[PDB]
Amino acid sequence: LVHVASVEKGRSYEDFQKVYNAIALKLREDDEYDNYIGYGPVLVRLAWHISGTWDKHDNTGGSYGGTYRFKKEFNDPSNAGLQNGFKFLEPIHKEFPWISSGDLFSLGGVTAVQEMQGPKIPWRCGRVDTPEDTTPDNGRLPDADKDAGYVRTFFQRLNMNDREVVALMGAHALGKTHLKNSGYEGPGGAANNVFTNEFYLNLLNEDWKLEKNDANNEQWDSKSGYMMLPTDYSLIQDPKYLSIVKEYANDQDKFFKDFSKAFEKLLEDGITFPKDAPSPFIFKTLEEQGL
Ligand code: HEM
Ligand SMILES: Cc1csc(C)[n+]1C
Repeated sequence: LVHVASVEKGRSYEDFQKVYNAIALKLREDDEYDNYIGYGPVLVRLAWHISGTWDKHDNTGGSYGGTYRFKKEFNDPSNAGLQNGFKFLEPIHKEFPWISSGDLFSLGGVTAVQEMQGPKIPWRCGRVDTPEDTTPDNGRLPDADKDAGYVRTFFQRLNMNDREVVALMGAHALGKTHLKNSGYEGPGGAANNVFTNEFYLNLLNEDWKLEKNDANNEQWDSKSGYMMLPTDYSLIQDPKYLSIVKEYANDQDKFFKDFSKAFEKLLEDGITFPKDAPSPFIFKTLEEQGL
């Protein structure tokens, strides 16, 4: 496969900035979801799960085809709970029927991070919806019950190296795990709907205790009321990953700069951009626009 980026016919920066402004205004408004966490966390988890099916060996999966819209990917056990992020974005797709599904699912993630006080993420338009038979089979998304060796081997299929993997995993400060979705339960820190380096600081400063939860799965619990997954806890058990965790814990700006670069790379894997294509757009936040 080659997947060439094609701009939605006739659309420019200001059209996309209107879809972003509409996702951000609805984030402001539906602030009660999941005990007042808001939809920001499930929207960046939707943007990474539609991108994480990519396989570098044959160019299949990835964000291009917007295939989550199909039953097979939608009903994938690893995608339980993302139906909430889909339902949120659906009125917005009726308001802007011209934007592709992959472009909308991925911009939902960019909007959520920037509106949660994260770094600016450059975003590129051009994904094209593809047929139901291009939909990737289930089982390409990662297990939580595993170690640092599995994590490194997994992220190599998306050719993400160590620093990219540690920066990307910093998004687990956001939101929480839910027992009925994944068999895990609990938050990862205090500020779980503001984007900060808190995941790293909690992983270095809490007194973590291994326990089984109500689903019979193990997780790392702390006195404070926080939890970490086995794969999260892996980042301080591996010596290469641990020097990077310490770097981000001492420097949130370096974390922002590296998360920005890696999240964009994750959203654009498997897509060729012609050089006639527009440069990546930097969207303004509501606040920047006075809205
Ligand atoms: C080895 C990698 C990863 C594994 C095994 C993993 C696993 C999980 C699991 C089990 C949950 C809880 C789901 C639930 O019960 O609702 C979760 C939540 C979440 N994940 Fe990951 N994750 C990984 C990588 C990432 C990456 C790379 C991102 C983002 C760049 C990400 C973002 C999120 C977000 C934001 C949540 C919170 C969702 C919410 O509050 O509803 N994860 N993850
Ligand atoms: C720590 C962690 C891993 S997945 C998730 C949601 N949290 C809060």
